[PDB]
Amino acid sequence: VAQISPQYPMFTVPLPIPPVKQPRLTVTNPVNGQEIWYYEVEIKPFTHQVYPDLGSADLVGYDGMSPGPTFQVPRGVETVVRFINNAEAPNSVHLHGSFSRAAFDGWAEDITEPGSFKDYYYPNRQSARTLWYHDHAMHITAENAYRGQAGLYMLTDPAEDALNLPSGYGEFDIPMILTSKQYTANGNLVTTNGELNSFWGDVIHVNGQPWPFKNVEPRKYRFRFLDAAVSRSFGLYFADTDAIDTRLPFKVIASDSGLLEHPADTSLLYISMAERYEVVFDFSDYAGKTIELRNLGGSIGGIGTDTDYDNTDKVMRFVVADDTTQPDTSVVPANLRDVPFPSPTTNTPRQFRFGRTGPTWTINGVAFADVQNRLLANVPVGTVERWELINAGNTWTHPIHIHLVDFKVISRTSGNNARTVMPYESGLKDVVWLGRRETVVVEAHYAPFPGVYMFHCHNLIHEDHDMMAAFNATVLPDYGYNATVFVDPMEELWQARPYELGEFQAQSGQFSVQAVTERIQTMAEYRPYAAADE
Ligand SMILES: *[C@@H]1O[C@H](CO)[C@@H](O[C@@H]2O[C@H](CO)[C@@H](O[C@@H]3O[C@H](CO)[C@@H](O)[C@H](O[C@H]4O[C@H](CO)[C@@H](O)[C@H](O)[C@@H]4O)[C@@H]3O)[C@H](O)[C@H]2NC(C)=O)[C@H](O)[C@H]1NC(C)=O
Ligand SMILES: *[C@@H]1O[C@H](CO)[C@@H](O[C@@H]2O[C@H](CO)[C@@H](O)[C@H](O)[C@H]2NC(C)=O)[C@H](O)[C@H]1NC(C)=O
Ligand SMILES: [Cu+2]
Ligand SMILES: [Cu+2]
Ligand SMILES: [Cu+2]
Ligand SMILES: [Cu+2]
Repeated sequence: VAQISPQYPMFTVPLPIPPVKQPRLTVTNPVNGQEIWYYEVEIKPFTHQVYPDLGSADLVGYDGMSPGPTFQVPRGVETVVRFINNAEAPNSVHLHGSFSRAAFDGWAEDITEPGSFKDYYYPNRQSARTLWYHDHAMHITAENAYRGQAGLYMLTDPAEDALNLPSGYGEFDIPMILTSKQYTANGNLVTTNGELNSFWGDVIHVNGQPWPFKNVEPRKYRFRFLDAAVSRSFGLYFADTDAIDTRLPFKVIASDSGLLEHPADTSLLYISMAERYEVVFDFSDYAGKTIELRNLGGSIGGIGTDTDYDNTDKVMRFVVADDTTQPDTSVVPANLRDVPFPSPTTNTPRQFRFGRTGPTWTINGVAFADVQNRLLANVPVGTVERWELINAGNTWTHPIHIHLVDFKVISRTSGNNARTVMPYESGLKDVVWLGRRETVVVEAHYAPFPGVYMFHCHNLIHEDHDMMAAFNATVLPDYGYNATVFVDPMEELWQARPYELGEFQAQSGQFSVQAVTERIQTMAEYRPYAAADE
């Protein structure tokens, strides 16, 4: 249907690459003698001229940019990130794809008010994967993500580096953060505030830029796709501009949780909110061509309900040179890794229905605001469970996400007989798309940390109103590991703390080297991640 946002100069601005975030300090962990990387991120308002010939857009971002800066962290290095709110609304940071302790996971009520900060302690022990960090503040997650609070966090492993996949952040390893927004006639953002169904957006962005282009060489590139949109799901394909309907083959190498067992030969990639898929595209057969990255219409080929607009079939263009300046020394091995699947279980799947209760998006008829009723599952730590995720609706779709865990997709049924499990769903994931009338069974090891964790739809409008609940990964009282201080996301020890802006700007007082060092060493003594050792 007709674009609402102003006409945009399509494919004229280069694809921006978010800069890599550098830690301020390293602190010796007195428990293990290892260095903890300490980072400071300032959440603040800024403006950005998205439309060349109109006014600016008002944004609020990590370090006053959108997307947020990219973290690049090796497995085995613990990090602490001081997320400092210097904005106008509260925040809660979640590292999506990290088995963080409950009080470092971005529990929706575990907020930082403007003029406060929270220290988040991350383990960085899981399989190499594309994580992302984004806002999770109760009721305002959609608008906080939409106005710019999302960034990438790449967990690296030299074992993955030895596969010789296309490499170098911003060279042949390219972040592809997809959003879908709407703009006013003067080039400001249309707010998601007041939307209670879905905010589709009519302007497609990659790394914060509407409809960009990139100059590429005729060789293989790693693309790290993330759907960071509020409500738009995508069916991605690549096409020569000389045959814009003919899909070109590519390989999917990784899902949310890390590498597939084998690359999946693909010409169409379904990706819904919060899904990461890493793709290798080989431009070598397309020297001197223009390859358009496009998006399936028809509400993602009858799987979704998303509105299509005039230009939401277009994502970006790749202008391919006639030859490479350096040899392509990259490869996509037929065997990528042994995926660490959980044990199969014979236990009766739990059932969760994602539907509506009057006007509210609910799980089993419950809204996250309803403290009394929102704790829908108690699961002993170390248990494997199958969850049957049911979308009985034909007029909504729900990408479902479970915190803490990686899961295997066991089965999909479609009441429209549309599809089953996709080949790129063969590995481990943490989001799965319930298309129209879809039921998906996932199987997950509820390990290794006890605590209260969220699961929800990652359509942020649904999530905000109010399609989110909690599970408690439980332990017996003789279980050690300081569990009494790490099970409760609201534990006073880990709460946000007020700061003076001068202190921050001068790196004095509680931002002195002494104060940060004492704080992180005290945190480290509690040994939050010890139960994941080996
Ligand atoms: C999510 O799961 C966690 C467990 O993984 C759970 O935390 C547990 O809460 C229980 C119950 O509150 C705690 O056990 C209590 O400990 C205190 C202090 O030592 C005791 O006073 C309590 O004794 C009561 O129960 C006794 C019966 O055995 C009675 O004799 C007595 O009258 C008391 O009423 C009780 O044992 C336990 O320490 C925690 N466990 C951990 C590891 O923190 C948490 O509550 C769950 N979250 C939610 C929201 O459900
Ligand atoms: C649980 O957390 C406590 C508190 O940080 C840890 O105890 C500290 O350990 C070091 C080394 O023995 C001492 O120097 C500190 O004084 C301790 N503080 C207190 C008051 O005990 C404890 O080691 C942690 N336990 C586990 C199992 O991780
Ligand atoms: Cu998320
Ligand atoms: Cu998450
Ligand atoms: Cu939903
Ligand atoms: Cu979440």
